[PDB]
Amino acid sequence: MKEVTIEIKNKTGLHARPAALFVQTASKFSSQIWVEKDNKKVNAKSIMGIMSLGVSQGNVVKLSAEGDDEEEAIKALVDLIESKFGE
Repeated sequence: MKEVTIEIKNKTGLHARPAALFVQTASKFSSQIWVEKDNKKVNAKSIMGIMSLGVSQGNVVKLSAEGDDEEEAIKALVDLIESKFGE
């Protein structure tokens, strides 16, 4: 298992384009991947789950992954978030 805590910086939080790209990026990896905010946890490859989570700008989330590529799956998401989704 690999886990990281990270702040969401972009205006939209995990909604619309960023959310789609987030799931897109997570879906590149074989690991099971999760996104947690305040005790609620969802599959990072699930757009309905991401939506349910209601992650807005400034929110700190925990990303976790378990699988053969868990470390680089998390890194890919960390990098996507820190770059504000390619901005």
